[PDB]
Amino acid sequence: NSVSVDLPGSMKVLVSKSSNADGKYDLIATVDALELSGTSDKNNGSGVLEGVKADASKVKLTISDDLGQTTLEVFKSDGSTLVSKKVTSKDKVLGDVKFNEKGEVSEKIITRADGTRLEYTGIKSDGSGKAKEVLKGYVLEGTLTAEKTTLVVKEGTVTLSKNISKSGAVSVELNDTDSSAATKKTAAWNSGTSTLTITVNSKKTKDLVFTSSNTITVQQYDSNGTSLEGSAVEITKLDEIKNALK
Repeated sequence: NSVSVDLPGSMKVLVSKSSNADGKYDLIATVDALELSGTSDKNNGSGVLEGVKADASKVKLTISDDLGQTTLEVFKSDGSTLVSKKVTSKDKVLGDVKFNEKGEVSEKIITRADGTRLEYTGIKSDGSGKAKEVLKGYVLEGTLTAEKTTLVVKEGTVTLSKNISKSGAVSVELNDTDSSAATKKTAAWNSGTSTLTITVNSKKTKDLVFTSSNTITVQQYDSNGTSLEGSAVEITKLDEIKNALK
């Protein structure tokens, strides 16, 4: 009969127990009440399945050879133009992409393995658009260009900018329009530790760490401005980032 195989993207495929005269395996999947079917030259669940939506949209599910990746695509009725593409990679990261009527990317939502998200919307032909980072407890808003995502938090005369390069590298900067050397914040970015050190009046005041866990922590310096004190506190809401910039 058939063997149920577990797939990335919360899907399952049934694969025939044995091959056919061409040596090929039959594949069957149900994706949100839509029946897909296909044939594969592998025996493990990998290969291509196809179906048709009630509105005649073509649907294709492609399972990579090692079962690490799935790609669920919807096309126009002639199968020529993409409508949407959902890719779950072997690190369980999800890419959810919408296309315009010309088959060009117009929206991309990336869901990280921890559930945080990058939301790119209104994407134009130059790769520019609106950007949103959805974190645990708060959201960061900004813009996308082909060079970088820039997310901005403003508090008083201070503007904090989180940059994510097109290659995924994070840098952070801080700009203050405050004129008084007594109150004005400046900041230095340490790329090796993903840490922004803020200074007021030639004394370090706090370290903002932008962690690999997609959180932000804040830790104060002692009143001298030289050593850290206490321990870093994880930001849980947008108000607490704002407080760090006061």
